[PDB]
Amino acid sequence: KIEEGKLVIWINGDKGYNGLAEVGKKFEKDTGIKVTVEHPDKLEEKFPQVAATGDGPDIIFWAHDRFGGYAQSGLLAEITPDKAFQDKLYPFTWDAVRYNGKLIAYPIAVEALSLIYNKDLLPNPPKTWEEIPALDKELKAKGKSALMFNLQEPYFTWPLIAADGGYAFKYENGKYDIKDVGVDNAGAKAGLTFLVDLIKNKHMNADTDYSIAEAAFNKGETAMTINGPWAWSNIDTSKVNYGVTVLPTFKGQPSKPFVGVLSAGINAASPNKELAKEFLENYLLTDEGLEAVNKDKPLGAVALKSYEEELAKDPRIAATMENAQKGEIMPNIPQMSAFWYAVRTAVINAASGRQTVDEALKDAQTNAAADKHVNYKVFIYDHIRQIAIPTTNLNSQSSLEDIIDESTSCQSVSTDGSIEIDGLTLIHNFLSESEESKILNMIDTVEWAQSQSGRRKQDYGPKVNFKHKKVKTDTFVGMPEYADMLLNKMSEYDVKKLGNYQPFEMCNLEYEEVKKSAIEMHQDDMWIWGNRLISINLINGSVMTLSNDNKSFLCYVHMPHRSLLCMADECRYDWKHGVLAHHIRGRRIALTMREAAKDFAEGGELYEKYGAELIRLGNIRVPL
Ligand SMILES: OC[C@H]1O[C@H](O[C@H]2[C@H](O)[C@@H](O)[C@@H](O[C@H]3[C@H](O)[C@@H](O)[C@@H](O[C@H]4[C@H](O)[C@@H](O)[C@@H](O)O[C@@H]4CO)O[C@@H]3CO)O[C@@H]2CO)[C@H](O)[C@@H](O)[C@@H]1O
Ligand SMILES: O=C(O)CNC(=O)C(=O)O
Ligand SMILES: [Mg+2]
Repeated sequence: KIEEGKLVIWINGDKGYNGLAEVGKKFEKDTGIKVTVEHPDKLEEKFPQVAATGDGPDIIFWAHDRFGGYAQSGLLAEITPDKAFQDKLYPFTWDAVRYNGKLIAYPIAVEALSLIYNKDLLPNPPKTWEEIPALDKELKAKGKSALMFNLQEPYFTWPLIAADGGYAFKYENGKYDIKDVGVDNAGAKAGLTFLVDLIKNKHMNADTDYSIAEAAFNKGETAMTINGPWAWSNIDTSKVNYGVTVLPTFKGQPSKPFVGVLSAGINAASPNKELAKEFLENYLLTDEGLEAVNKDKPLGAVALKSYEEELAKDPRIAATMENAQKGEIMPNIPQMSAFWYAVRTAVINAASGRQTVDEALKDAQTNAAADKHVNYKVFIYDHIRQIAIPTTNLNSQSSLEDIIDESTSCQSVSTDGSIEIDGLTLIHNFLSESEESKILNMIDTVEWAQSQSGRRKQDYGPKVNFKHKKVKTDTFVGMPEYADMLLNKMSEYDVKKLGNYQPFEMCNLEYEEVKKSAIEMHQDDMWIWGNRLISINLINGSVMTLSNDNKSFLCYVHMPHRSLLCMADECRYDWKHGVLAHHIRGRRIALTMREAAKDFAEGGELYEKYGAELIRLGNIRVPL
C-alpha cells in the first residue's frame, strides 16, 4: 500500500513541480513529514490503475476533467473543508471539483489557452484564423513563420474546432447529456477542415508537438504560438518580447478553449488524508504557497481570492480570462477521457492525411461514447509472412473465434498497409504432445499460488520489489528440471533469436476460463528482466493482444496450443501485451521465462550486488 507518515504527490511535468516541492520543504521543516513531489509520465493514466489496488500517490494534481472518472470508482476521498476555508476560494472553482454533490478535490488555478505572439515580428496579431495563411506567406518570405503550436494534443486544437459549433456533450436541464455528442457536426468539421488545410498548404507541420512549437517561439522563429500560463516562465527567460491576447475568431465566431481548473485530489487509499488536508489547505492554498508554485511556472487565475487580488493586474491573466470567457469549463464526467482519446485520434489522423476530416470525426463521434483501444488501428498477425495485416473485420472487442478465423484468412490478403513488429517471434508447434505431457506432469506435482486477475502461479526466481529496486533470494533455490530441455530446444530451433538465454525467472501462469482469468495490458519490468520474454502455451492456446500507444496500433497474435512466443526489441520496449479474459478457453498454463537484464549480467552495475548471485541460483535445478 501507501506508506504512512509521509506524502507522495503527483503533478504533471509542465507545471511548477519544483515550486511545489519547495512548499513541501516548508511542510517538512514545520511538521517533520517528508513530502516527495513526482512528475511521472502519463500520471493521469497510472493513477486509476495503482489507486484501485491501494497504491499510488497520496495527492494527485490534474485539471478537474479527469476527476469524475476517478471519483466514480471511489479513488478520491471526499474532502471536508470547513466553511471558513471554503470561503477563501472562488465558488465557481469549487463547482468544478464537485461530483454527485460531493467535493472531490481542492481547486488550485484556472487555466485557458491564449494566443501568444512575438511583438517584434508581429506588432498587430491577426483577429481571425482566416488571415493566417496570408500572414504566413508574408513571414515565410522573411525567414519566419506565422504560427506553431502543439498539434498532438486535442486540447490545443479544440478552441478552433468548437468555434463554429463543435462540442463535447450538450448541457441540458442541469446535467451533461452523454447521449448528445457534438464532435462530428458541421461546426466541428469546418474547424478541423481549416486546420488540415493549414497543414496541406504548408503553413503548419502535422508533426509539430509541444517542445517543437515552444522552442521555435522561444528562439524567435515563429510569430505566434498557442499555450497556457505554465508556458510563460520559459518565454520570460528567453526575453522574447511577447504578448498574450485573445485567440483568433473562426467563421466570424470566437475560438472556444476548454477551460481547466488545476485540482488536487486525495487518494482514497491514502492513510495520510489528514496530512494531505493540512498540506493543501494551510501550506499550498496560501499566498506564500501559491507564490512559490507561481514563481516556478505560472498557474493562471488562482482559486484563492487573496492571492488572485495580488495577481489581477497581470495583463497575461486578463487575456487568459478573456479567452476563458469565450470557451467553457470542461465537464468532469467520466466520459471526458473517452471524448479526448477520440478527438486526439481524429485530429492526428486527419492532419496526417490518413483519413478525411469527415471520417476521422465520424469515428471520434462514435468512440466518444465508449478503453482507449477502440480508437486504434487493428492488425492481425500473419505468422507465415511474419507481418501484421490491417483488418477492419476485427476490433478491440473481437472474439477469439473471429481472431482465429482472421489469422488464417489474412494470409491471402495484399500486404498493403501491413507492418513489421521487430522482435515478435512465433513458433507454431514448439512442443510435441509428449514433451508437453512430460512438463505438465512435472508441473502438477508442484504447489500453485494465488495471484492477480484469477491466475495462479508457480514462481521460480527471486522476490522483487520493483518499486524500491530490492531483491530477495531467500525463496530462489533454482529453476524447474524441465528448464534445460526448453532452453536447448530454443537454441536448436533458432540460435540467433532464442539462444544464449540465461533464465533469471521462470514463472508458470495458470488461467481458467471458469475463473475469468486474464492478464491486463502491460510492459514487463526492464530493471531486472532483459530483452527477450518467452511464453509457451500449455494445454490450450490463446491470443496475445499487442498495443502501441505511440502509433495507436492494436495487433492480435493468435498463439495456438503448444506454441512458443518470444517478445523482444521493438515488441518488448515499444508495445504492451496482455491476454484478455474472453480469449481464454478451458485451462491454459503460460510457461514463461525472463532473462537477465544488462545491469545484472557479467558486466553490469548490479552484477556484484545481485547479478552474480542470481546467475548461480538460476544455474541449479530442482528435481521433480
Ligand atoms: O496515448 C495517447 C495519449 O493518452 C494520454 O493523454 C490523454 C489523457 O490521459 C486524457 O486525460 C486527455 O487529456 C486531456 C486533459 O485531461 C485535459 O486536462 C487537457 O490537458 C491539458 C491540461 O489541462 C493543461 O493543464 C496542460 O497540461 O496541457 C494539457 C494538454 O496537453 O487536455 C488533454 C487533451 O489534450 O486526453 C489525452 C489524449 O489526448 C497520455 O497522457 C499521453 O501521453 C498519450 O500520448
Ligand atoms: O502469456 C501470458 O499468459 C502472459 N504473459 C506475459 O505477460 C509475458 O510473457 O510477459
Ligand atoms: Mg508480460
